[PDB]
Amino acid sequence: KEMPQPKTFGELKNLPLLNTDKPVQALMKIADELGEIFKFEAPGRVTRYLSSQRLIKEACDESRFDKNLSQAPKFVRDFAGDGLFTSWTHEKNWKKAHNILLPSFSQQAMKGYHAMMVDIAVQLVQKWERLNADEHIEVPEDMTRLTLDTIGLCGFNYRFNSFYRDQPHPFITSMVRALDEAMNKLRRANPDDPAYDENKRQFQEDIKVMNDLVDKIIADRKASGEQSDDLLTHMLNGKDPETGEPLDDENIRYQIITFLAAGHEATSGLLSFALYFLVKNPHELQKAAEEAARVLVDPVPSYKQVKQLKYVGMVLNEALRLWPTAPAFSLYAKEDTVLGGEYPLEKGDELMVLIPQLHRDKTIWGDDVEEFRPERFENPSAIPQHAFKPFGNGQRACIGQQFALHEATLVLGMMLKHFDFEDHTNYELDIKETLTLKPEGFVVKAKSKKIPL
Ligand code: HEM
Ligand SMILES: NCCc1c[nH]c2ccc(O)cc12
Ligand SMILES: [Mg+2]
Repeated sequence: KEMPQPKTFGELKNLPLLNTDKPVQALMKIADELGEIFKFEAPGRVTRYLSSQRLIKEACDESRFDKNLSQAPKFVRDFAGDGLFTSWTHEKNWKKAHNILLPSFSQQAMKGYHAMMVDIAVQLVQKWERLNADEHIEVPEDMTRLTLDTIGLCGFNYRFNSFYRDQPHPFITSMVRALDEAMNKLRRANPDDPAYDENKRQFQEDIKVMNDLVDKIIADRKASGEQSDDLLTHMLNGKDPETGEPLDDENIRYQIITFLAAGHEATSGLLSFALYFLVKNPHELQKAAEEAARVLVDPVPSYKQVKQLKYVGMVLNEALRLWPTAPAFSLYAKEDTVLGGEYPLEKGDELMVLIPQLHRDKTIWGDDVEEFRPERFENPSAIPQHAFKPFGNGQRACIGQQFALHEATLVLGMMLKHFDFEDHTNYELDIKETLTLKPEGFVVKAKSKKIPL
């Protein structure tokens, strides 16, 4: 076919379509209107947005397509360097670091991070137990406090002490502002305007704040010789089985900045959406709370108890199906190739997988795609290959997936064990877009079940 394309803006082509606070949500509406594929042009560039399982299962063939770094990740590369997320597959440091790090991210490795994840989860539950009668919880704010502190603790045994603050640790402040600079740089008139030189000055300082802290922690760890249960230990001790080389100190720094920058926000938004869906769906909240109570029988949850929260696991997947918090990923064609038997591609052509649309493909999931039904995930095996990709694809898939889901299942499990929730404001979903998705303004009241930690 000749591909559908959304409205244009003279020489700017489709570009001003992404000049909005909600670009992915804009793209979903365009996908609904145009179908499983549309072209998108900007000055100097072109990509094609894929929304069907039919086409995306082809895009996910690693023999034909590789990971593309799109403009946002290209700018995040300014501070995360050749860390795993912002490396190209063909860069030596990508495969090196992937080989070294994969065993530290396995489901088995979650046993060793568990105690540290509990440490922060306990701080979350204690915070809520200590709220007064007419106070409420700011959900994405508390989730992001928890996930930042959890990754800091497991990543490099550093305590950001986010539950002790209204203004985050200076590293967090600089990171979130660096992520913001990378995102705002996408929408800029003439990016070289002298009104942005402050933004530039600020970005360079934020990079410095981040490298100085992480470089110093690596330095102190090497000097102390201490062996902890964190990823920094694993990285200073590890050797690539392939090259036989260890990561160098710079690369280790970039990995740590990556884990923090890439991991915190999608995990925090997953938890937020999942609590949003349960408060809007009381029969499913009861099924999840009933499991938490039947399963988490000890003052603090064990790793094996977390693995047993099946229904919580299914809630988390259904939240990821509706609102995958890292909503898109980009590929390039390794060679000329014909997509779907219909769309000829040239070597280097880019594709964008629009994950929220994939997950609403009625031919896969049925007609009820907007409904929240954890039971869709009751059996792992019934879901067709490439139909559910909130963690992307293949060897460039999320190395943090077992970590995110262990973290999310543990904390959602404890939250449902410890409190009844009330959607006291009848909150209207408002999805804010940064690098990730979250429900902005989502607030609840919790009433303690008065169960000891
Ligand atoms: C629910 C939470 C998460 C979601 C939805 C998510 C999603 C994703 C997706 C879609 C990608 C592929 C990006 C691409 O193709 O360009 C990815 C890659 C990656 N993720 Fe996650 N992620 C999450 C949590 C985490 C956490 C907790 C960590 C680390 C602690 C993490 C670390 C990374 C890294 C390093 C990569 C790059 C992997 C590579 O290419 O070798 N993520 N993630
Ligand atoms: N681990 C995921 C880092 C991340 C944050 N936001 C995202 C948006 C798209 C994507 O492919 C990836 C991301
Ligand atoms: Mg229902």
